[PDB]
Amino acid sequence: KSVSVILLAGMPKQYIPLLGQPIALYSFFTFSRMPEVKEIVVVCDPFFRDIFEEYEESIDVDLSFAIPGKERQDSVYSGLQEIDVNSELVCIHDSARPLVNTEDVEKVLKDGSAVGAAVLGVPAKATIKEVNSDSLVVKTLDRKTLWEMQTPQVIKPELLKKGFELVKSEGLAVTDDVSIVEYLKHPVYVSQGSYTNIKVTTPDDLLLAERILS
Amino acid sequence: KSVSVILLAGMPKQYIPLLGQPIALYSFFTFSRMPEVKEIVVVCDPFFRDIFEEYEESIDVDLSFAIPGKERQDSVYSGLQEIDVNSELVCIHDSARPLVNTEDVEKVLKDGSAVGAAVLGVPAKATIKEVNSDSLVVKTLDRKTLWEMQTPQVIKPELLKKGFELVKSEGLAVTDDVSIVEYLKHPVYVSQGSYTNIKVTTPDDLLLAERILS
Ligand SMILES: [K+]
Ligand SMILES: [K+]
Ligand SMILES: [K+]
Ligand SMILES: [K+]
Repeated sequence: KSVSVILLAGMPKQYIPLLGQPIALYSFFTFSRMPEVKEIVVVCDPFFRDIFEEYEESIDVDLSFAIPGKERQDSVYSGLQEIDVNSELVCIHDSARPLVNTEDVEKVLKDGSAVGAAVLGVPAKATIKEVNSDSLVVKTLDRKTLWEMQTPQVIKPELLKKGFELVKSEGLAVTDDVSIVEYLKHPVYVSQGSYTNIKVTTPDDLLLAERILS
Repeated sequence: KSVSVILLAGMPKQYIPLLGQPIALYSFFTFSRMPEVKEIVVVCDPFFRDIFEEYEESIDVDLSFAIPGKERQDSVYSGLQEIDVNSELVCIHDSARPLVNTEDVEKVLKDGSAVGAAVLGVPAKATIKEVNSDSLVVKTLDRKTLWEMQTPQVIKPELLKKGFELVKSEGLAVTDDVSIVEYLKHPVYVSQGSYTNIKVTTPDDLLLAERILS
């Protein structure tokens, strides 16, 4: 249908098995089962293409591949160059987050469609404080006001392309995909997600993934 | 010598054994071994007093007890009423953080002594963003600028007492001990600590504690 997924996956921690399946395939299959998703552009080294290639005939999406870049936004840009010319949303996901819920992907897809840009997030749990160059607390930031960003980050393609034109033209710096949209003064909605949508990096995260998958 | 510790410890997660020792005793012993610490005022239900009471003769501090309160700042206030009348610093610690390093306690003690108030913190790892009442990103907060707060929080007693007088007189709200000091417009130094100084709440944290203790 209308959404193009850019799956970022470029032994690497995202191919470490979780219940004997590479971590990257969990989110991959989650997107493939959703009626809204037309295609998945996978961003990975050609070494690991086989891992996704095996299931092309089963899954109900058109599959594509793109070459990774030196940095995270370079990979997204490479991914972006492959999508259907009529895709209505780009859904950018980090494969190191295997536990993303179908329900939460649906939510951020809807919010992305309504607002133009949206990202899954959860309230920042820890007491965070603003600190200046002299290591002094500037103020305690309001606890309602702070949110941890996860993925997917969902952005209209025209918006993302226009955003990439600005970044390149003025050598601008980027954290995440929605930071690109922030430069445009176009709104970014934070869709409330789940604390379970963790990023798996350490062995303690890997064990955590299993305990949630139970 | 000059520091009074207020240990907050009021089956509760802080008495769950870590390598067969209740989590609360780890930090307790760490403070007891430091020449700067004169006394430890433990804040716990009288049920659990025995857990600390057993080691009174071994440890080189004067031990004290205080009754917990309905909220976290009520317990700190109860703890505060017991300290030596000549203590130069109050070192407030959450017993659910057993892995605090001697070296990091030394650092925050020094910074507390120099500034009047100090707290151990580490750079906030996740991409945090400011979000308004309409769930829209206000701005992406600078990555140098955000820090997670741990404990100890170290405060001069006169400062803390004066801070408690303000909070009570104007029914003011509090997150942490240093937020009390922030109301006073007195500076709070953030002493750079260690990511290992985690708070143990879940079984995955408990497993994490063990893996660091190795
Ligand atoms: K589909
Ligand atoms: K992590
Ligand atoms: K001592
Ligand atoms: K936790």
